[PDB]
Amino acid sequence: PQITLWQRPLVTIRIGGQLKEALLDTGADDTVLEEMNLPGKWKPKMIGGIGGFIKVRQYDQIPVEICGHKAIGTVLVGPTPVNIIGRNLLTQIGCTLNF
Amino acid sequence: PQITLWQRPLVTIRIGGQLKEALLDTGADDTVLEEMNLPGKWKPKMIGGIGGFIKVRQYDQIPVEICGHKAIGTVLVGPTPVNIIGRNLLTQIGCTLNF
Ligand SMILES: OC1(c2ccc(Cl)cc2)CCN(CCCC2(c3ccc(F)cc3)SCCS2)CC1
Ligand SMILES: [Cl-]
Repeated sequence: PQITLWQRPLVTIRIGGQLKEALLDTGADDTVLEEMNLPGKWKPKMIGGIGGFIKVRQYDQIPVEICGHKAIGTVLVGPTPVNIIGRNLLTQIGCTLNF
Repeated sequence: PQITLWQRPLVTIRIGGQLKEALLDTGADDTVLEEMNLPGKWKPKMIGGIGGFIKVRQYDQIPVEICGHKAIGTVLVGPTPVNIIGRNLLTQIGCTLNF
């Protein structure tokens, strides 16, 4: 679909049998989702920001359905203040920026 | 242009006479650029991140060329690691998300 950017680009994602709201973010390398447990083993990952680090868990071949489009990739789960779809899942649904 | 997201969407912008490389970021509401000496009156601003805040200089009707498209808007200037051009200027150049 065409998403203009006057409002935050929030969409629905179905992941782990849950329907959640997430931000399509071209400035994120990785996808970061609010806490939940998924199927599989997880690798600890410590992600950074401005005055520190946050520990998150990395799950690896998770099916996600972003606005009906199925995509498979790595998801990081942890205490994020908003669900963020990073470029790793945006490339999978063939999303481009256009102007 | 139609830009794909396999690599970081970095573009050449022109602001305050100097050329810069910046990240097209749909997740960020604002445009935050590195220290440059912009001519103009400014206000201090705080932008929060992981466990803290950083102070920047808010400038308000700045002309910014982004891949030849001129846009006018607010730019926050300060110790950013990464030059962010967010939604406030992406709407101005007619940038969309499409899939
Ligand atoms: O924009 C920032 C900023 C930039 C400049 C200035 Cl001056 C101030 C603030 C402040 C916000 N962070 C967000 C980190 C993005 C990632 C992440 C998402 C959620 C989460 F809980 C943890 C990490 S997304 C994947 C890895 S980090 C970047 C720099
Ligand atoms: Cl941060």
